[PDB]
Amino acid sequence: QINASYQRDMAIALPGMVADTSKYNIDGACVVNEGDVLVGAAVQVVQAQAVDGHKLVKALTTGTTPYGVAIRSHWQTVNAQNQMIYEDGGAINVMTSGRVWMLSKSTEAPTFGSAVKLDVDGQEKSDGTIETTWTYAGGWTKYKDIQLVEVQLHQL
Amino acid sequence: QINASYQRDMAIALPGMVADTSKYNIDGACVVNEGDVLVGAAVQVVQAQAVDGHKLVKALTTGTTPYGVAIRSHWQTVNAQNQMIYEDGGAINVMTSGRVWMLSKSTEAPTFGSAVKLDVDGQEKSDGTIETTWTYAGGWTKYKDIQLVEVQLHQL
Amino acid sequence: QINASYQRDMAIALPGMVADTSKYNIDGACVVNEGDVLVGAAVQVVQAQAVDGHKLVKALTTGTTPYGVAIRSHWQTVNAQNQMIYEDGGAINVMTSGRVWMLSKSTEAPTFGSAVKLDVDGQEKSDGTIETTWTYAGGWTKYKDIQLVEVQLHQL
Repeated sequence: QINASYQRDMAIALPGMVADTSKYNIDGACVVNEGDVLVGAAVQVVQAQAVDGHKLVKALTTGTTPYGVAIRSHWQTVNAQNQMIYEDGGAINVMTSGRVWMLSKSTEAPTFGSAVKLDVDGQEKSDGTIETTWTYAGGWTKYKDIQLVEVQLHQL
Repeated sequence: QINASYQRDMAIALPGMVADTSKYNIDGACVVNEGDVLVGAAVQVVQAQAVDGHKLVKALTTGTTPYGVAIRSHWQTVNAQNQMIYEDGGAINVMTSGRVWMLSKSTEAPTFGSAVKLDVDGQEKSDGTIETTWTYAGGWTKYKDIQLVEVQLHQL
Repeated sequence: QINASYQRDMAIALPGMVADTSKYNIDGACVVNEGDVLVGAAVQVVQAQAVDGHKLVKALTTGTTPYGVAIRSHWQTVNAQNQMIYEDGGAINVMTSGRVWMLSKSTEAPTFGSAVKLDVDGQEKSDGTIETTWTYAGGWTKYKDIQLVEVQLHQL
């Protein structure tokens, strides 16, 4: 007989994953209102409390300005529709600057250094209606028919 | 008789106090020249030495872009005018990036993410004649008839 | 006879040397492509790999946008034409933010806070063609005949 060995590769990333350990910033004094936010999508700020100091954020909508991207944690999320989400009325981890893996709806690889446009629901699309100050970072992969892209986030 | 219990709340912040421990930067190689600086007020850079490296700073005036905000210290400052000031001819801490409490002369709470306008004397004002690239953070409180506001400082 | 004693002063900086310990950031997952890079000169990114993650960099030319500045490293560099360089097909340290000493071609001191103009070969020079978003940090010295200048670099 002939003995055999096989080789397999792991995936590269998952939605909401922190790409690199390069000069990042996460805001933890945030609270969620009006529904749920998927891990890996932009969020908007509706109010910053004057004295309490907590920032009220929710899912990105039309005619607004994004503030940050939710990140992945094994303790703060809940499991719904076979995916990790931040439920209403709970603390959220929002990255304001760094490098992150974001969900994508496009079909063509982006160009390094170009501006990123979002859709009305917070997922990256090549031709969007929301203009941001974030940038592409060149990462482009796919995990079990889920499109992921790499985004560099600057502080607003 | 009926027993009684009393409760009091501490004040939130003091002028020149650092707000959050999130990605700040302090320049300590500066020196005050020809004047005094109140903690929690903007400063201007007059001349940057080519070889020595020390930077001459003073109080902000009309027709000049600010550099940073002086912060508190129990060892570097001196006590004068019922306040905590930086005397002339001494090393001074200037915070260049981060979140800082600043003295203000306004009466209406600012909107999160808007531009910051300074006055001639170096204090925040709703209607200022000096343009600035800093932003608001939402903090808005008062400590015994002193108005304070939370400012996000970006590196020059 | 009577005795004597002397005094000498060391130079301030060297090309491609980190100016100080401010908030900086380096990139070490870059590879030099088709040529060599001088230590202390700007570089440009030609391509970023989609799945592998490396970044191909080269010397700056006309009609391109700068990305960073190479820095000194006694281990990863090679000696050529009596200088320190990064040879082709190897790793390279690229400083993407912070204060750095870099080579210059100008003849007079620069103005603090002014924008940086670069030449087609990647060295700082007044009235140059390429426009960047970096600033001058107030440093002007010569080392045994080479002209150096201190630059503040922000992330793209």
